[PDB]
Amino acid sequence: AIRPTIGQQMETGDQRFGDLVFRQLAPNVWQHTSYLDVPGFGAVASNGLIVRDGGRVLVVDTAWTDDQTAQILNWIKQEINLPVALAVVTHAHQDKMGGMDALHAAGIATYANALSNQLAPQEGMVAAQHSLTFAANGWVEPATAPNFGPLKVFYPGPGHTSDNITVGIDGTDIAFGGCLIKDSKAKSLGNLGDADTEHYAASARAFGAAFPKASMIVMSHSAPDSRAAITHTARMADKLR
Ligand SMILES: CC1(C)S[C@H]([C@H](NC(=O)[C@H](N)c2ccccc2)C(=O)O)N[C@H]1C(=O)O
Repeated sequence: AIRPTIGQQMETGDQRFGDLVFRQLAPNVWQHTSYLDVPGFGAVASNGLIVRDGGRVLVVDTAWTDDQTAQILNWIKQEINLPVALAVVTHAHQDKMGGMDALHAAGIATYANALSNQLAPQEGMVAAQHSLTFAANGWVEPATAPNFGPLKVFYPGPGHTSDNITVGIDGTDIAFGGCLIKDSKAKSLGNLGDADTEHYAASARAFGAAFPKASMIVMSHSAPDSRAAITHTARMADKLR
């Protein structure tokens, strides 16, 4: 088993595949988990999603690296055997966009916040091939997110980064907060180096209001949690201002 220094541990319901871990969350949704080995510190887990939508699959976030992201595509090929139509990546940091080149080599259409694509070169990332844009209330402009099936993309405002986006899975009670949301038992909001400490609390709450009936909150570095992940994150963020 993989025992990361940071990130959730393995429990019943987890499938080890190569260097990665997969967990079924719903009949059509799986969480992918990949691990960055930090020398002298140990492994840091990062989570994303895989969603089946009829005869195709949709991905949220890459793994940390190209090779790990290729392993995600191999797991999808083995376990689902349907083509990946597109991937949405949730901001320009390594845990979310480190594996773009693997997606592109596979011919998968990639989407990110226009701002994430603009920041990518400055963050040592490769931009997605398509840019999402957002309304004044945070909802994605639908013309920029064609054929997204159940993925409902919401920009909650600046928080963990200025470009962080979130994704609800329509037809389920699952919503994905990425690195913006930490779990209900977290001590810290994680890396605040690129964070907006003034607006973080409002952005966390806006995510909760965007998906008000999501009962399972998925996030980058903990196991899926209740809505208390959202409220606890917001309460921690209240202390930043
Ligand atoms: C788990 C993290 C504390 S690190 C990760 C991200 N950092 C990276 O992807 C870095 N490339 C990195 C550097 C050193 C060690 C691990 C990751 C960030 O800055 O938000 N997301 C952070 C977070 O979600 O709070």
